[PDB]
Amino acid sequence: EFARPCIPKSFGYSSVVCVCNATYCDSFDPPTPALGTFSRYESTRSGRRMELSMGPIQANHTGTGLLLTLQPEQKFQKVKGFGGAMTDAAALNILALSPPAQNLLLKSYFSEEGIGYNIIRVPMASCDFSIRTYTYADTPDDFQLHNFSLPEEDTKLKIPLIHRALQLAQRPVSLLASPWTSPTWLKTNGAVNGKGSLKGQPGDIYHQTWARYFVKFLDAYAEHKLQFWAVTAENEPSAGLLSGYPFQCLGFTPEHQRDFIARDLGPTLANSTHHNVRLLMLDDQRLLLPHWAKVVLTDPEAAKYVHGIAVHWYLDFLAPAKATLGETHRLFPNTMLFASEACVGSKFWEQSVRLGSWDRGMQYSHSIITNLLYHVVGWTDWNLALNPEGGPNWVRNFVDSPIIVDITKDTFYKQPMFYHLGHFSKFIPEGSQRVGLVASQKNDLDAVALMHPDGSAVVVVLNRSSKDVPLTIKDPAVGFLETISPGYSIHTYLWHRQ
Ligand SMILES: *[C@@H]1O[C@H](CO)[C@@H](O[C@@H]2O[C@H](CO)[C@@H](O[C@@H]3O[C@H](CO)[C@@H](O)[C@H](O)[C@@H]3O)[C@H](O)[C@H]2NC(C)=O)[C@H](O[C@@H]2O[C@@H](C)[C@@H](O)[C@@H](O)[C@@H]2O)[C@H]1NC(C)=O
Ligand SMILES: CCCCCCCCCN1C[C@H](O)[C@@H](O)[C@H](O)[C@H]1CO
Repeated sequence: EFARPCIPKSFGYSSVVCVCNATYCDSFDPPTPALGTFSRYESTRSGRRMELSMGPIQANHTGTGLLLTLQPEQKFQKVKGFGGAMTDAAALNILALSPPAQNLLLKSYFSEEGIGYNIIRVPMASCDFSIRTYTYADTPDDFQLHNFSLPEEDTKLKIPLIHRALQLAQRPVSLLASPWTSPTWLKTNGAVNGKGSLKGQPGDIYHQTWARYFVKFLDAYAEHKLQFWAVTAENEPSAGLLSGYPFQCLGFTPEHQRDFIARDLGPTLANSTHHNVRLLMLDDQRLLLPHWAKVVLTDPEAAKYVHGIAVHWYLDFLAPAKATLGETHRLFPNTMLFASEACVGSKFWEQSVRLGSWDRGMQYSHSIITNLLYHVVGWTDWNLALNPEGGPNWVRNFVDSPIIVDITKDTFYKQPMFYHLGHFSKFIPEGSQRVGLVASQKNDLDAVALMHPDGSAVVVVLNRSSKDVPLTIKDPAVGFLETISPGYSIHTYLWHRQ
């Protein structure tokens, strides 16, 4: 409960990382405020890291500058929350630190003294961010799944770390499970990767067996006293449609997904002790919307089992939000939209890890604001931690992560992505509702307004431009916040409307 500042370090990129070790990590002062004043948290490319300041709320405003007006009566989605993924690679990196440094990393993410993550994505067995290739049922032709078992990657690594995150967290934490591959003996191609789907057709022994695997997985985590909020129907089902797909995948067309959900996965979950665990469909690029939503959700047998739609961010440049997220929401407003995976550095021409990249931070916060403005209820980072190479990864498919672990130094680095994510996760608890926010003029800022469950306000303002922008936020209940959005900054504004 002590403020400790960022120990900045440059690696020659646009901004700094914050250096943490066994005895030091940047942290916040204890809560907290007074009515008629606002709190501002600010992070800048120049090096400010979620720094707290306060200001007055005035009764009047005059000027022709930018005005952002809250519309608290204009109510949209409730927020599920924010988090990242406990992959094999993340677990290995976290556990490579000395235990005191491990605790500071886990606190950064999961503690109220950090950034208040309340979501953890858990791969069901191996993915690219694994050093070995395994499923939970590798013994061939085990249709009864008698040899389904959790290996050490779960029992020694992932599960104990998840328990530690839960113990650190004040907020209830939600777990999300997603599979990459089924056992190879359930697959047309008999391999964890490449083009291939489940054998046969939905409703059959292979599909009933795969659905039961999900139940066995939830059974096995429940033995270790962990319960899931949600599962996805498959990670990136389109990937297994692609010739030579280089790592674990399982192909589904949207019709295949529809019918597997309707016949096997939905009923098998609903008839299990795990009937309250929610099912998210898609878990793939938003350009697949609204088409995938139409195929799955217009079939009433599938629709009755689908709680929400999971999206990944990787091809967002191909997929304007209004045409995809917006249209899906219009058509299916009762089916929540959830961002389930994102990372920078995964394009083949990109440097995997750019320590201290401001651009990569702005990419996260711009995606988050844009998602929230188009009805999305949560946003989930990929690997919680990686090494300086962006690994480990058995196919060398290295990417970036908000926290980079340097084993030889018993050190970890919090990147601008961490702080950009924290501008949301720390200040937007589960149950917050996105409300209206209108601009008086054309502007280059990204901004979103939400209402906390206690009625207080939160506004995030991202300035991706080089230019300082003075501005005023109007709340009809309280008054005006006179402020400024510096070039290359992100601010979170908090105030009580009491
Ligand atoms: C873990 O990370 C912390 C924070 O960076 C390290 O503590 C810091 O160590 C610095 C020295 O490396 C201290 O800096 C300086 O102060 C002196 C005299 O006042 C100046 O002349 C000098 O040029 C530096 O600016 C800094 O005060 C200290 N910060 C805190 C809050 O403790 C820590 O280093 C380890 O502990 C410190 C107290 C020293 O004993 C270090 O020699 C020692 O390495 C980091 N841990 C490790 C293992 O690197
Ligand atoms: C073939 C066309 C390329 C389209 C881009 C799709 C990129 C997906 C990125 N990918 C998602 C998977 O869920 C993770 O397992 C993987 O680590 C991550 C980054 O490669």
